[PDB]
Amino acid sequence: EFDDDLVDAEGNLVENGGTYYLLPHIWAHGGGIETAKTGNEPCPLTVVRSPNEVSKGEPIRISSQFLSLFIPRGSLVALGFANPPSCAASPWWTVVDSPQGPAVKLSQQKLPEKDILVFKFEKVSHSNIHVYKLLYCQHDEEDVKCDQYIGIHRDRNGNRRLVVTEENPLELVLLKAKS
Repeated sequence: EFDDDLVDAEGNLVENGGTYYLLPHIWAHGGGIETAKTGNEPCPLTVVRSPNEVSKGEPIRISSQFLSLFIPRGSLVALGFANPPSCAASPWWTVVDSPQGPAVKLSQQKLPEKDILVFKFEKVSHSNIHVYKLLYCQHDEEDVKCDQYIGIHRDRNGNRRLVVTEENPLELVLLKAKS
């Protein structure tokens, strides 16, 4: 096939295992990704988008299921904070079901790879800069199916929570962070 690797905001291939800021395509739609303490959580375990348009949010490690230097765009990826809240057991995002639908969270325990290698970036056509939607990939049986998008749900407190969405998937540009 043709790998068609993920490309960062500056036109360079995304490095596998590298750290990037996950910024909105549209400048006015907020900043980078952060965490917040919501519901009955004991500590910041909810993944959210910063409301500060100038904030790059946290550096996020993007890792594929492969050893490769770059990331073919049809690859499943795990996403983790380079510097997670102290209470999370690992940096990796996971998706948790809920009365309102699947939500993106951190965990207080280490999870198996099949619970964190659950994302995929999907190229957005009609764009000059490389813009991606973020898919969530649920189990199909003995495999995985990437048929749901991640979007934003603003809660009664203003947190812009990352959750599985039906409409208005979010759109990101990946900006390499200083290491």
